Parts: sequence; structure tokens; C-alpha cells
Amino acid sequence: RKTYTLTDYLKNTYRLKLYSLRWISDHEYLYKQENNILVFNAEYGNSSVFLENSTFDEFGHSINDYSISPDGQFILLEYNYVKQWRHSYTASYDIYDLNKRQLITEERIPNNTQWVTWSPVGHKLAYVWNNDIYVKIEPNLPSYRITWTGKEDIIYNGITDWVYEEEVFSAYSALWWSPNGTFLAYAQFNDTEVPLIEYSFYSDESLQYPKTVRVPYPKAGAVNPTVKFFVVNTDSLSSVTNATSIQITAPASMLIGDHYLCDVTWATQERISLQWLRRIQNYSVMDICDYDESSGRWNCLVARQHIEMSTTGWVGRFRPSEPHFTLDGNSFYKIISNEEGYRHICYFQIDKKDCTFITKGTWEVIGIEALTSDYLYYISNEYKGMPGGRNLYKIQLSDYTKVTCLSCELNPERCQYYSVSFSKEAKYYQLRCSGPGLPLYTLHSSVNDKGLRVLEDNSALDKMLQNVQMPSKKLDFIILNETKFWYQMILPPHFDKSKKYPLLLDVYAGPCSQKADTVFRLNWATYLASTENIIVASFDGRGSGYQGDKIMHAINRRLGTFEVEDQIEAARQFSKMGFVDNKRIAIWGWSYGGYVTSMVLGSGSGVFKCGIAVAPVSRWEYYDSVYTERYMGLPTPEDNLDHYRNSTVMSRAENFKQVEYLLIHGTADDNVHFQQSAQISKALVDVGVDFQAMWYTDEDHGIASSTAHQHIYTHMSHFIKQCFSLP
Amino acid sequence: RKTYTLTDYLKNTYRLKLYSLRWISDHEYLYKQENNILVFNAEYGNSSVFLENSTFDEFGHSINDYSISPDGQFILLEYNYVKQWRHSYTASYDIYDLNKRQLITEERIPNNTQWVTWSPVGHKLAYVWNNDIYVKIEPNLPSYRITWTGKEDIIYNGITDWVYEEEVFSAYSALWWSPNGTFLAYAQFNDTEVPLIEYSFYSDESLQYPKTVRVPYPKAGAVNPTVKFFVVNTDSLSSVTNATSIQITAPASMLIGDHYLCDVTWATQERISLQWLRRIQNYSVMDICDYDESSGRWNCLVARQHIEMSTTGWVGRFRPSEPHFTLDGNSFYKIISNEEGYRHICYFQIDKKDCTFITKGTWEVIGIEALTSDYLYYISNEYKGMPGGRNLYKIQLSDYTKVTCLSCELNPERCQYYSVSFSKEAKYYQLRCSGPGLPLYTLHSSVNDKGLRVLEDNSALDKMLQNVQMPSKKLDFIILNETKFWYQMILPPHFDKSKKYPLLLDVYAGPCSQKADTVFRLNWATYLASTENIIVASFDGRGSGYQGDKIMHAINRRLGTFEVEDQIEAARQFSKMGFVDNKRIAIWGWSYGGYVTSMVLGSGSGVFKCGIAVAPVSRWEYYDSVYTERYMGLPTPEDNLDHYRNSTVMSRAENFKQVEYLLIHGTADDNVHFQQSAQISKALVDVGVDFQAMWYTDEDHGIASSTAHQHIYTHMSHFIKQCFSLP
Ligand SMILES: *[C@@H]1O[C@H](CO)[C@@H](O[C@H]2O[C@H](CO)[C@@H](O)[C@H](O[C@H]3O[C@H](CO)[C@@H](O)[C@H](O[C@H]4O[C@H](CO)[C@@H](O)[C@H](O)[C@@H]4O)[C@@H]3O)[C@@H]2O)[C@H](O)[C@H]1NC(C)=O
Ligand SMILES: COc1cc2ccc3c(c2cc1OC)C[C@H](N)[C@@H](c1cc(F)c(F)cc1F)O3
Ligand SMILES: COc1cc2ccc3c(c2cc1OC)C[C@H](N)[C@@H](c1cc(F)c(F)cc1F)O3
Ligand SMILES: *[C@@H]1O[C@H](CO)[C@@H](O)[C@H](O)[C@H]1NC(C)=O
Ligand SMILES: *[C@@H]1O[C@H](CO)[C@@H](O)[C@H](O)[C@H]1NC(C)=O
Repeated sequence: RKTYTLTDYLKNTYRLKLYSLRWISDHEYLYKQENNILVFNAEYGNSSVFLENSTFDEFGHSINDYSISPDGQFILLEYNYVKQWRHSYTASYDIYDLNKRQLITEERIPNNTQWVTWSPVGHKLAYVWNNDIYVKIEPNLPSYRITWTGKEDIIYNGITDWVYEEEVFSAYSALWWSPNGTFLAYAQFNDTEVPLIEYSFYSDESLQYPKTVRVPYPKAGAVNPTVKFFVVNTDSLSSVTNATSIQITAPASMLIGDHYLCDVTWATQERISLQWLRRIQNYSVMDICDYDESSGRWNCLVARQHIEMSTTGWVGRFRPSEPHFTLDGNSFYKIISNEEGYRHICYFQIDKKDCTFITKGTWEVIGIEALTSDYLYYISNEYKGMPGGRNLYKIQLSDYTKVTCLSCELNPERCQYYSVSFSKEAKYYQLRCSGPGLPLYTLHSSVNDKGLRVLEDNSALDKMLQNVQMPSKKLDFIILNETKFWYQMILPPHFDKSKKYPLLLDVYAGPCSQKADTVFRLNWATYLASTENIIVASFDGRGSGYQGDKIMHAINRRLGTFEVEDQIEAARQFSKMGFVDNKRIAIWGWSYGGYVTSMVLGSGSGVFKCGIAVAPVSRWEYYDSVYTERYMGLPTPEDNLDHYRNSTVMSRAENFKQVEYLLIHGTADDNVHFQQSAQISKALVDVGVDFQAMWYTDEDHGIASSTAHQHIYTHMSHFIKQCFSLP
Repeated sequence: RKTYTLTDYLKNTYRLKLYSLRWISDHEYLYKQENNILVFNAEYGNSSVFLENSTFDEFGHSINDYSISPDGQFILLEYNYVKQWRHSYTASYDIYDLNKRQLITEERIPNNTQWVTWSPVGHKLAYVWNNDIYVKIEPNLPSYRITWTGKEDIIYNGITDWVYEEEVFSAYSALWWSPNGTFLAYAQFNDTEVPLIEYSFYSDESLQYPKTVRVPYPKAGAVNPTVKFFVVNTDSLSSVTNATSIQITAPASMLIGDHYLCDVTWATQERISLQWLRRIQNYSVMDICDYDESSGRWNCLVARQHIEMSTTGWVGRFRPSEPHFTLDGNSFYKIISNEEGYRHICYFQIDKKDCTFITKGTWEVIGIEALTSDYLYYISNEYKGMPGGRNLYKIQLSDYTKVTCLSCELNPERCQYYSVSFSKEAKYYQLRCSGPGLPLYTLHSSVNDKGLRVLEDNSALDKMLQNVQMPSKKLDFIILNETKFWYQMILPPHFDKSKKYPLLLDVYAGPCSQKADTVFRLNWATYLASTENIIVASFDGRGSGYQGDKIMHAINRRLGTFEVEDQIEAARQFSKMGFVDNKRIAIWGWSYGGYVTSMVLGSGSGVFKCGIAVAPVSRWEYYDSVYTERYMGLPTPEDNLDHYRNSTVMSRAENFKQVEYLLIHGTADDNVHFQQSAQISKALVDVGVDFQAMWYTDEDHGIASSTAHQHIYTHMSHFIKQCFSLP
């Protein structure tokens, strides 16, 4: 009667094999084996030992990562890694000649380097150190210093500040090489007048006085960072005179007030597109700027400026979507919310603004994965009208009726959720099936869409799981006000619909979220279902993503309303089904899910006996501007201050009398500050409500260190088991 | 009947009734009788309404406290109270002329005044504002500024810094008037090179960004603040020239290193005594200083210098004890530990180094309360060989073998714990019996020690607690290594010895602590006994006070050792008594007790099932220098770093697998910094131990606010009840 135990989750008893490859050419890619890096050919199989783990003994330092130059001559080695935020870090760097089999000692990249990157061809290097940009034409040669204004916590050249990193670019870098690698474009960020979040960091017990960390962080309605865009020619660099960065100022549409740079895409060698976004994020502008060799400057022609605005809510999913440009750069494809509010691919001519929708229907495109002369490849949730499914498609650019699903019917029962990685000029691709069956990895040729070989099919894990009492999984929908709203249920083994099980509602419910999908996972819910016989439910109600704006923009300016009501309403529908002990219905959630969980418990519905909130938002004025304001607008009397104040967890404190609550938070959360939880604890105390609590010293929003991760789930497991009266 | 519930404690259902009086003369005292301030004739009771409960009805502000001058002409009104640390605060101040029943409104005391005080006679005013001293001769007239070097968190003129406030003077003021009010003595602290503790304060929900509080706090081994002492003549204050402050420099044996000013006591109109302590607190020095009217300076004769030291530990109980000077100022009485190791009254002549012990034996003098021409009055625990008891005594100065107890037999069954307050010339005195019966307040005449009248006897409360199933106290002792160690037990009503009971150990166990005593308390323990049938015990092991240096100095340089070991042994002893359920032995504590509870739970003794630790110290290097170093010395290689490192809670993390642990701490604890608990959790998480936790937002070391107080005792009750399997 072996089951998926808590320990199995915490101690990776049942590993899940991936197949991460790195496309180096159109024909080849790299893969890790024995710790060695092996280059493969796509068509034949043609293996060859590119690099060997034996190479880097006597190097002294442990190698965290690497990066092979485009041309193939050099490899970057990344050590002394030190994590900062979600994507940001610092690390020491060294270069290895590969062809000479020699490590380079000449003019080495500085220690504590913030970011580094090769050009897309050849072997130029750009790196950021002390918030300044440096360029190295050759590894061995001295670097050319581009920026001289870098300054910790104020001026950021070629790297992002906290809020851009987190909410805009999903990256620490703010550099963009042109394709042939001659121009390097970069953004500069200025946080002078941005207020600082302050919190304690305690460190090893040997540290006597706690450190006070100070991070520039704009909260809702605060002073935001200002941005400037620059381009510099990397060929015409002088070793004698300072480099000259040409500015590309934002368009007058943006300069009237607060705005952001949101997307940067090169079209050609002489052409670059810049999407901007007003601080009120319903209005966006894309300039298409061309280099002229006459004046040495850049020109964004007004006749190529594309405006994009939404009247129901915000622009894009989390931002304006990226443009994929054609060969000549005189036209581009780009996902746009259509007339019926469903996101689809729109074909633009650069000097004709009204695009043509090459796709349509009651479904959305997730992303444009590859563009060729004749075909555009994209991922969508079209197959079987299932919003939580993902498949690869291609549309013939010369006739839009020629839509071919390349992944729908490969293993229909085993695969309904695909992601894709193409080769450099898109001749091949790798298909990643992440569920509902065991994940499956296969390589393909884009010429005739032939299944070349299976890279990894997780048959080892399959042998192991055959013996285990695994939970099943049910994906389905309910109808509310005519609309289908989907849910998923991790059901226990030997599921008996006449019996009555306790239910845990797994919640996120943030703007454009999707918890109801066909993905295969081995997580906490697996354990709860397998060992403790708990149904783990997830529901996607109003505000959720990938089903059109009808649903998604329902919460516009109204966070802590419809998405809360629907999670409550979902649980009510789960009792109706007659296999749920309605005396043992619980809720839980991390982050936004913690806010919704908190607000749900504060609603006073009585449906939920107990709830857990991990690193929850409490009041939208405590969280950052770029995220909060995209949905809530500005917290002013003239805009939406009232709902800001009306949607706090604190104000509902009285209603936690009837529930059991567990409030968990990391003390060094730089994202959802411990502040947030501090005000929840303080409100509950003031209305005399008892509740359990837990801080995690020096843990951040992830609470992901092996020890902390194990401790929190063990604590939450205990709390749920006792709430459900289980041994 | 009904029981003493947790509601009774928290809501304060059964109040005791005090009798707080201020002796204004040799034969009169003031009493606040339902806001009407009366003045009583001590000899009879002839009382007249000194000031109406009305008077200040159209003031508009709420009066926090009041202070009437010695001459009776003026009354100081305190309002806008804003608590800082244990003693410190700021307030607004308005003066009121009693003769003319009108309010002074010119040259008023500024707002945010840090301290104010009358001269001991007349109506002069010294006050502190922005860390600078001011003097007003007349309430209406402009103040004179004394100090100009005051600077927030750097220089403190006339007021203590953090550490002196908490660890030396138990007061915010560092201002001492001469008896007639001619000279104003003042200390000055320089916290420049003293590091800062920093922590978040989140404040009202409205506050968008938390405030980092930054307090000068020297942790163990850090840079201490320096001190300088001065005197100034208030009678000769010039409004043209800035005032002259004559400095009294510390003795040379102090100036060779770090040191503290630990006592200031005026002996006569022109004579002031100082006491200095080395940073290594086993060496004190007293200088008696006389005014020289010809040069206008202060000289302390090396003839009148008195060295006070120790080989077994540290000087005095918490600091060098205060001297009570004779009228002429040519001698004084002072509590000192003797040959045997017991603290008794020694008689010093100011110009002779050796004193004579006027009392002796295996008991200790707690304090010297009065001095007349032929009798010295003192409180001690000599009666019935009970360290926990307190009684008033007098000793004939012409014959030390004639010793009369004043309070011993007044009511032996009811009263074993007295304090006293004498009239201006010890003609009358108020005796205050704190237990074991209900507290009793009586007035007496020192001429013959005649009882005059019962002032308060708590009859009202006596009638209330007849319909309440009250517990019963049991003060007793066990023997360890042939030495008696006292303990108490709060026992549930209907105490059946043949049954077995759950045991909670209330612990403090700090140096010179006393938890086993004769006082009557209506506290949390009263509810655990009366309602839940829990035996709540406390035990004064090694390190405990009022039983000699054999016991109190047993933990010198060795905190975390015996006082821990002894609480365990005490629990082993109680489990061997037949009426104690050894399956259900709990332990708890606040502060030092929290440190001890933690050390005990991580001891691996296997005696305690569960325990609660509240605002615990975790590592002595985190706690302040003045306290910690008294009992540990410096945390250095040359001194005692080895034990500083050996005596952490975190070193004992592994052993918490055997116990249910609740850790509690407030986020604005300026004293034992949240850090300390933060380091415990991290250790428990690092080794994978489960434990419950609870933080209290913006609460300090007291966790005293109405709602925070109610919530923690509520929270701790559940923890104990469920640990003991009680409904
Ligand atoms: C990042 O952003 C910073 C502002 O957010 C910017 O710093 C400028 O702004 C600061 C405000 O923080 C200004 O103090 C300063 O400009 C002004 O400085 C003086 C005020 O203290 C003011 O007297 C100056 O005006 C004078 O001089 C100018 C010509 O230089 C004349 O126009 C005026 O008539 C007058 O004579 C001046 O206006 C800062 O420049 C940072 O520079 C920015 N960093 C970037 C973009 O890298
Ligand atoms: C598609 O790209 C994105 C998806 C995203 C999905 C969730 C998402 C973000 C995303 C940011 C993205 O790009 C910058 C950023 C938020 N800080 C994050 C987030 C949201 C919260 F409400 C919260 F309390 C903490 C968080 F870390 O949620
Ligand atoms: C006799 O007077 C005193 C008694 C005292 C009794 C306990 C006492 C103090 C005292 C200070 C005194 O005067 C300076 C000061 C300490 N900071 C306090 C104290 C000790 C601790 F171990 C701790 F963790 C927190 C504290 F606030 O304990
Ligand atoms: C370039 O500009 C910076 C401005 O900070 C200056 O300090 C540096 O000397 C200049 N170098 C050259 C080569 O002009
Ligand atoms: C306080 O100390 C510093 C050196 O630590 C000194 O420079 C400063 O002048 C001092 N101030 C006073 C008022 O003593």
C-alpha cells in the first residue's frame, strides 16, 4: 500500500527527467551528460564529445554555468555566483580559448560582474560592472567603457532596477545586440526619487548587529523610476576618445507623464522597435526607428508609429506583446486582443496601422514561437476547446486557411500540453510534452514535420510509479451565467464518489492565471491526495487567463472582488457534487493566492473551516507600482483610491473568528514585504482573533532553500491534517 | 461555585485596591480619592479637599499625571504622553498657580520635553528638551539654558541613553537637585561611536513604507557610551552669560579604561557622593566631594574615597548599593556583602576606609528605608528563615544588638511581605503588606510604633472571592547538595494528593531573581490552577537572590549552566512527589526565563513535554553590554568568549525533536531584539525541527498593549491546554 509520501516530494524520491538542450546552430545543439557537454546533430544523430568535465579540475572554483560563443571559438565560465532577486545576480567570470585549450588571463572580466553576454555572431562581449557598461571586441583585449554615470541604487546602465526586473523584462539585463552584432542598444534607469523599502537581514548567528537592506522599490502611487534608451556603434569605438551613445527619446505620447519602456526588438541591422507604456497602462506606443549613415543618429518616423490601446482594461497579458518582423523588416506579426476580446495573431505592414487577423475563434494564441518566409509557428489552446491545453501549430503565410496542428495527435491520450524550442534558422524543433501523461521529449524536422527521434520519454519514472498508489486527475468545467469556468481535481487513488472526502482548494486566482490545466506534476497536492486521501481542487474564475478578455478584464480596477467570489462559489459547487465532506473544506495559497485566501476567509461565507496564506498581499498600496497599477490604476481620490482601501485583508479581520488561519511569511521577502503580513497579524490581534503564525528568518518570497522548503510544507501538512482530523 | 477564568484575568474582574500616598510634610500626605485630591492629617485622618476633582474641566486636554511642588504654590500638569522605553517618554507640560487658581501661559515648558522636575524645596524647575538642560527659577519667567552640546542619539545632557536607562538608573532622568535646591547635578552621555540596533516599525495601516527605528545600543563587547558628571549653581544664573558647569572627573583608577557612573547621592547642601564602576564590574569606587566656596569648585578628598570589590562575582545585586548619609554628612550606612557572603548594613565614616557591620547572619538586608538620630530602619528576610518573606526592622544606633521587628507579628497568618514609606522626618509611616493574604495597608507612628488605622484591607475583594473556587499557594523547599532551595506551587482547588496533576513550571531564574515568595497574585497562573487544574510552580535555584553569594554567584561567568540545570532537577524532584503527572510536565518563561526555558527544552533531559519561550535571549553577544558583561565579562579570547559561544540556544537545536515548542517575540522589542528569536527559528529550520511560532507586530519586550496582552495569554492557554489533552 505504498503511497506518494511527503518525504518523496521533499526528497525527490521520484525524479522527473527533462531534456534541456541549447541550440548552437540551425543543425546542432548541446546537452549535459556525465557533467560533460555533448554536441548533437539534428538529422543523423552524429554525436561528439564537445567538452569534458575532466577539463576543469585544477580551476579552483566551482563552475555554476557556461556560455559558448556563437562562432564556436570561445566558452564563458560562470563562478562565484551570488543570488540577488528573481533573475538578478553577480558572479565572477573567466574565458577559455577552446581551440587553443587555454584559459585566458589577459584583461579578465571583473569580479562581482552584474551581467555578461556575447553578441549574436562572432565573439564580442558586453558586460555590466558597478552599474556601467563595458565592451570587449576580443576576449584578450582591454574593454571599452561605454557608460560613466552608473551609481549603486540610483543609476542603472544596461541592467534593470527591482521593478523593471520583476514586472517588465523578467531579466536583469537591459542590453540588446543587433543581429550582426555591430550596434549595442541599452536602457538606462534612474531611481533617484524612488523611495526605499527597508528590512532586516540577520545572516549567520555570528553577525552581532542585523543588517538593514535598502532597496529602491516604488509602491502603488509612489515616485517611479525614469528610463532612457540609448544606442552605440560597437565597431567605431575609439581607444583614445570616449564612446558616443545616441539617445532615442520616447515619443511625445509618453513624455507628457509617467511611462515605461516595455519591449525592445531588432527588426534588421539598421532598424529597431521600441514599445512604450504609459503609467496608466491602457495606452501603448511602438516606434520603429531606423539608422541613417549620413547623420550617425537614429530616426523614428511618425508614419511607422503603431498605437495600441484597450478600452476594457490593460494592454497585453502582462505587457504589450512582442513583434516578430519579416525578412525585409517592412512588416511584423504580433498577438493582439481582437474585436471579440480574444488574443490572436495580427499581421502588420509597417506603414499601414490597421492589421489583419490571420487567426480567429473562441480561443487564444499563447505565443508566436517561430517565423519563416512561408510559415508562422505558434502555440494555442484551440484543440478540443480546452483553455488549459497547449499545442504547436503552423499557418501558411500565403493562405490563412492552411492551419496545421503539428502536435495535437502524436500521443492524444498522453499529451495535451506542449511547449517548443526551435533551431536557429528554424529547420528543426524539440517538442516538450509536460502532461497529462509522463512528460515526453521528441525532436522534429520542420521541413516535412517528421518525428526524427525520442530524446527522453521518462520510462524510468514510469517503472517506479507503476507500483505507487498514485492519484488521478480530473479536468472539467462548470457553467456560471452561461460561461464555462474550468476546474481541476487531484483525486485520491481508488476514488469512490459515494464516499465523502475532505477538500483543499489550491488558489492563485491572479490576473491571467491558470491553475486548471493538463500539466503533469509531482507536488504537495500529489502527497495530500495519495497519502492523506485529500481532494486538491483548483478553479479558474473571473480574472483568469487564456479565455478572452470577457473573463480576464472582469477584475479591471476590482482586485479582491470577482476572483474572490468565484473561489467561494467554486467550493460551493464542489459540495453539490456529493463526494465532499462539507465540514472539512479548506483553502490555501501563496503570494496572490495568499491574498485571495485571506480575503476569502475574511468574506465570512463559513464554507472554509481552515486556511493557509503564504507571503500574502494584504493591501495593494504595499505592493509595487508596475503590477498593482496595471490592474488597480492609481490610488488617488481622482482615480481608484476607494477600492484600494476597500480591498484590504485587514478590514475583514472580524470574520476570521469563525475560521482557523495559518499566516506564513519570510522575513527577507523583497517582493511581498513582511510588512504585508505584519498588518494582518496586527489587525487580527485588535479584534481578538486567534490564529497560528510562522516567520522564516532571511527567507524571501520563494522560501526555497532546502531546509526552509522542507520545514514549511511539513508545518502546513500538520496544520491541514489536524484541521481534517487525520492521524 | 464558579472558577477564576482567563476572562477574569484579562478583563481584570477581581481588582486589588492600593493606597498610594505622597508624604508632603512630616505629618501630612496627599490621596487621590476618586479624582478629588485630599490632604490627610497622619495623626488623625482630618482630611481636607486639597484640589477639586473638577478644576481642570475646561482644560480640553487629558491630564496624564500631575506633580505639586514642595511649597504647594504650583502644580505641574503632564499631558500628551508618548511612551519611549521602559522609563523614558516625552510629554507636554502646563503649570498652574494654586493660590490664584489660574494657568501660566508665558515662557511655558516646550512640548516634547523629555524630563521635568521640581527642586526638592521651593518651586524651581529643571527640564530637558532636545537633549539639553534648562532651568526656570519662577514658573512664569524665561528659562535659562544650561547645556548646548545636546544632540539626538549622540549627546544626552540631563537624561540617560538607552543602556543607562535600562541597566543603571532605572530612570530616564540624570538630574539630581541639592536638598535645598541650590546646586543642580547632571550626567552627560556621549553615544557617538556606539553602534545602532535597527528594526522595522510598521505603524498604522495607513503608513505605506515601514520606518526603520535606529537606537544607540551597545551589545556585549561593543563600544560603550562614555559619561561625564557636572554640577552647576542655580542661584547664580545669569541671563547675559552662558552658565558654568563645574565638572567632577572620575577617579584615576576608572579613567585607565571603560567605566560607568553608577550612583549619585547628595549627602548635604555642599557634599555629593558619586559611585563609579569599571566595565569589568567587580571593582567600584566612591568619591565624596565637597564644595569649595572660595574658588567655587568641587574637590573629592582621596581621604574620603572608598574602594568596593569582589572575588566571587560582581559588585552589588545589580549595581553598587546606595549610601544613606547621616544628617551632618560625616558618615553613612550602606548594604555590603560580608565575610560569610550575606548582604548586610555596614557603617562607614567618610574619612575612614573600613566599616563595621551593624547586622549579620544567614539572611540578607533587602534595603535601608530610613535614618533618624538613634534608629535605622531596614527591610529584610530574617523572619522565620524565609528568603521569600519581607519585614520592617529597626536597629538602635547606640546598640547594634538591640533589634526590633515592627511588622513581624502584626498579622503573621496574613502578612509576610512588607514595604514602607516614611514621613518627611520618619515620624509616621505607611506599611504595605503584599501577601500571602489579601494586601493590607496600615498607618503607624514611629514614636512608639503604634498602629493608628487600617487604610485599606481589600474587604470588597474578599467578599467577591468567596464565590470563586480559588487555588492555594504552597511555599516550601527541597535540598540539593545539602542546601535548601525554595519553591512555590499554585495548587488547584480541592487539591487531592492521591490524584495526579499536570505541572507547568513558571521560570525566570536570572541572576538575583526570586520567583518563590509570599506575595498574593491574581495572574495567569491563578486561572491555570482554578480552571484547568494545572499546578503552576516556580523555583529559585543557583543564581537566585536574597540567599547569599554562595548561591547568587554560582553562575558567575557561567550563565546558561546551573540556573538551567537546577530548574531541570527541580522538575525531576516534583515528578517524584506522587501528585505530579510526569507525562505532562510543561515549562515556560518570558525574557531571561525565555532563555532558560529554551536551554531547558534543548537540554535533552526528556523531563518536559512542551514549553513556551517569550521574548527570549538566544545568544548573549546579542544582549547589551552593561547587563550581559556583569555576569559574563567580555566576549573575547582573553576573557570568556568560549562560554559566550557555548551557551546559545541554537547550539541545542537538534534536541528540540523531543518537545513541542512555542516561540513568541514582538517585532519592536528594543531590548531583547527580534533577532534573538529570529536566530532560534533559523536553527530549528536548519536541522529540521517542527515548532510553533508567533510574532507580535510593533510590540516591545512587554507585549503589554491591551489587545496584544489579551491575545498572547489567549494563545498560550490553547497551547498548554492542548499539550495537556484538556478540554
Ligand atoms: C537622474 O534623475 C535626477 C533627478 O531625478 C537627475 O538629477 C537632476 O535633478 C536633480 C533633482 O534630484 C537636480 O537637483 C539637478 O538639476 C538641478 O540642480 C539644481 C537644484 O539643486 C538647480 O539649481 C539646477 O539648475 C541650474 O542649472 C541649470 C543648468 O545646469 C539651469 O537650467 C538652471 O537655470 C539653473 O542655473 C538644476 O536644474 C540634477 O541635474 C540626474 O541627473 C539623473 N541622472 C541621469 C539622467 O543620469
Ligand atoms: C508573462 O510574464 C510575466 C508573468 C507573470 C506572472 C505572475 C506574476 C508576475 C509576472 C511577470 C511577468 O513578466 C514580467 C510578476 C509579479 N511580481 C508576480 C507576483 C504577483 C503578486 F501578486 C505577488 F504578490 C507576488 C508576485 F511575485 O506575479
Ligand atoms: C534591582 O534593580 C534592577 C532589577 C532588574 C531585574 C531584572 C532585569 C533588569 C533589572 C535592572 C535593575 O536595575 C538597574 C534589567 C534587565 N535589562 C532585565 C532583562 C534581563 C534579561 F535577561 C532580558 F532578556 C531582558 C531584560 F529586560 O532584567
Ligand atoms: C570620458 O568621460 C569621463 C566623464 O566622467 C571622464 O572622467 C574621462 O576622463 C573621459 N575619458 C576620455 C578618454 O575622454
Ligand atoms: C563625543 O565623542 C567624540 C569622539 O568619540 C568627540 O569627538 C566629541 O567631541 C564628543 N562630544 C562631547 C560633547 O563630548
